[PDB]
Amino acid sequence: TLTENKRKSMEKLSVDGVISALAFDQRGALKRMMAQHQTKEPTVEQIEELKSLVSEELTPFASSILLDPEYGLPASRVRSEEAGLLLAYEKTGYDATTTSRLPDCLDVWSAKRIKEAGAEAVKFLLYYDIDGDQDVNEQKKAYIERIGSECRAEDIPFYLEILTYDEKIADNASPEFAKVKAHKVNEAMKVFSKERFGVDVLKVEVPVNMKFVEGFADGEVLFTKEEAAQAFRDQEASTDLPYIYLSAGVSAKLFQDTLVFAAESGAKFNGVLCGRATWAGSVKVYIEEGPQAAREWLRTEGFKNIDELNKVLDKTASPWTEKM
Amino acid sequence: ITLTENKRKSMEKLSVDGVISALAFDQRGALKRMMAQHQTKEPTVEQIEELKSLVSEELTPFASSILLDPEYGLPASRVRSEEAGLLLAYEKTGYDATTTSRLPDCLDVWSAKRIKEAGAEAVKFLLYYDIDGDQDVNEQKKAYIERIGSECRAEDIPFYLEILTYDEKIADNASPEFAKVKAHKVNEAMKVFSKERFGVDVLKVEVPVNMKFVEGFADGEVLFTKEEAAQAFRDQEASTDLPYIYLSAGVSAKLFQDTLVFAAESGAKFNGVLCGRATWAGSVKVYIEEGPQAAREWLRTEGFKNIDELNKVLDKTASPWTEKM
Ligand SMILES: O=P(O)(O)OC[C@@H](O)[C@@H](O)[C@H](O)[C@H](O)COP(=O)(O)O
Ligand SMILES: [Ca+2]
Ligand SMILES: [Ca+2]
Ligand SMILES: [Cl-]
Repeated sequence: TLTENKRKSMEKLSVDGVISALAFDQRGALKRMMAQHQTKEPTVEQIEELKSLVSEELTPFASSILLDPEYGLPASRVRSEEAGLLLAYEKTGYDATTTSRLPDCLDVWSAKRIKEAGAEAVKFLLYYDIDGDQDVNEQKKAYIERIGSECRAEDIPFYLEILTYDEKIADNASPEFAKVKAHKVNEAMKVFSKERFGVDVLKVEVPVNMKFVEGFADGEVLFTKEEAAQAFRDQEASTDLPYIYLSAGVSAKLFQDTLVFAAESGAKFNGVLCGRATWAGSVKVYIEEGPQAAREWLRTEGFKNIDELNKVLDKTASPWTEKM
Repeated sequence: ITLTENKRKSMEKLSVDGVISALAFDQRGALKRMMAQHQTKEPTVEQIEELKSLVSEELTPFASSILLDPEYGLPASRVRSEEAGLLLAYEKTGYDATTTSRLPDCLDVWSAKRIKEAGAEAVKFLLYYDIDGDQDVNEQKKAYIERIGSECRAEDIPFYLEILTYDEKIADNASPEFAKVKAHKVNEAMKVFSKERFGVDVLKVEVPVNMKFVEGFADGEVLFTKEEAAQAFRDQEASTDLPYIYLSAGVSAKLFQDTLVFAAESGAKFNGVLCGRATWAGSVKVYIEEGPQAAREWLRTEGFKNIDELNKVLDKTASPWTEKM
């Protein structure tokens, strides 16, 4: 059940019920990427410009774009007229001296202001360990309730992004984390699918680390294909809400092969909010060679990434208009 | 200007014939400290919760509603008169005295949804505001109130915004220095948060004057004539079209009551009060020292007399909030 306005906004973010969205709200993550190629700290102008370049060159090929309000408003104004807009509402990153990873809204923003800035959706990122401290998770659930209520009042779709972790596992790329990932992802989805959180779309990880799956793995194999497939069916069984996948910065090819595997396995996912798998290469070029070189990278390599993704989405994603 | 069906029903449960006679008892750290004064042991959760229940049970039959804190006040809320509405506070108490920003912060495991689920007919939130303060601080404060106002719209529960004014550069808001600017701080803060975007249903505000410096009411130095004081009330009435009620903290019951009369004479159309310590402060010493049954007897006699006298004054001074609809 969508209100008239939430439905209109979902339509502006989608094509034929599929979300082929471009993600560039990266801030903390962007900065870590930029640091690989220069000693100097990134300036505001540089961040704004790279976002604007990606927006201008690639949104003609996306149903919508996700940007951050801190650096991304100029970029939002040069997006394709056919592409919708999501704006991020959370502060970037988390405190690495504690395990709680508590969420925090941008200080001078509200769901109302995000709508006033021309967004068709509010996006919020929550770090969640289903097995973690219960009082921490109580605080997290309470915080999402507030945001869900705001979005109900402002009549703007609520896109909740969940990134999972384990309080006691330092590296979520490790085999140790791979072994519990499906549990973390699928049980978190089940919680945040509860009516009281007011989510319209879940933006989630695939429930497997594909690098440890038979046929995809280049080293140790932790899972057969059938086991991986069952993780995807468990994910589909964990919600009746629309959901879309994030890339997590894997290779464009691995992400594409994952979508194919997801669909074959029985996951009726409704699109992607994909960023780095598409544009990651532009960061090095932008820093070393500058804006025009980056533009040319975007028109060629960038386009090729997003075009190949779109072809894969076309044959793998399911429309959210059927979740209704 | 307008109320949904459920917000209107809730407002009616909070009032009597359009007048809010609300009993305030969301005190936390403040209440605990009073308690200490009368006894040796650190006050217990048991004690803090019990006094609230006694006050709630014995005095809410004579109030239109009661304001409680979710942290200690839920048991007290459940023994309130069935004819009394409930407001629950949503803010963390106090402020960082090392800084001047006094930023607002909601209780960590509460939401407007949870407040409604706990049986409340209103969400109360206390904001400290200096209209003349740091513009980025105030931008952050405005964003925060927008969020809560949106929550309350979605959960369809009245939003009561309490504003307490201060100056970043004046330590004592009881000083003559603050008195000279208080009308400015109060009235301009009301103008800000009366804007539609903040979603406020009722403002809970200070009287726009320190009556202790007004001619006729002052024991010492006199800063204002009666006419100057009255103009401040008329300016306050003109600062909002929303319902608003007065908070009493800072003055004696007798002076508060005299203030209500002066307010009405001056042309203020206030819609009630949120009155606390005046009404039950006396039981606190009796509860700690003579036990619970003694407090119940104090509340039934002195306690009733206090709230009854207040109600008699409200009857001749307050205006119904339905005349603002
Ligand atoms: O840490 P930051 O600086 O806030 O940004 C990265 C982080 O939010 C990620 O979760 C992305 O927002 C999301 O995954 C979409 O990007 P991709 O994963 O598709 O590349
Ligand atoms: Ca449901
Ligand atoms: Ca399902
Ligand atoms: Cl207190």
